[PDB]
Amino acid sequence: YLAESRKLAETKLIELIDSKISDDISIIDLAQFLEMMFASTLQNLPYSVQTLLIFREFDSLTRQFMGLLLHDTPSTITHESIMNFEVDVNYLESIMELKQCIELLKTQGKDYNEPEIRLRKYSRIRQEDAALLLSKIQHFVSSVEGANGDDTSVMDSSSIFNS
Repeated sequence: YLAESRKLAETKLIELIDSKISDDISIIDLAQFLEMMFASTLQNLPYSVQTLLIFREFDSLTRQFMGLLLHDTPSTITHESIMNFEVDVNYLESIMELKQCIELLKTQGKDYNEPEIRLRKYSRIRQEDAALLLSKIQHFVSSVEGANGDDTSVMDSSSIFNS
């Protein structure tokens, strides 16, 4: 029964601290929230299963930050904003498979191969991060400072190659 409470303990703390910090430098502050919660407090005990919660929570924060960058990206992408996603997701690649969401999207993705290679060549995350790279996020990266175009090479192959 104590094992059941330990499993449910790591479970409810996993979803708790997971969705707690679920809501650049703010993700680096979330990586500093990954410092204070995981890499300082939880690192003392778990060089184990926080190593599993490097997958079960933190690559589930690359799955969760994946789908956060893959739901529908309104205006958080540009030549600086998605370059700040390199300060978020390629900074999540600072440690070994989390180079996903800043790949093939960080440079104001609004091209045919930026959308279609945001689907087929922005991998290690889910492939919903093309419509949230060049369909919402190139009418929205085109709506962002450092615009690159609301193309149908962007929006059509981003809403088509992904979906």
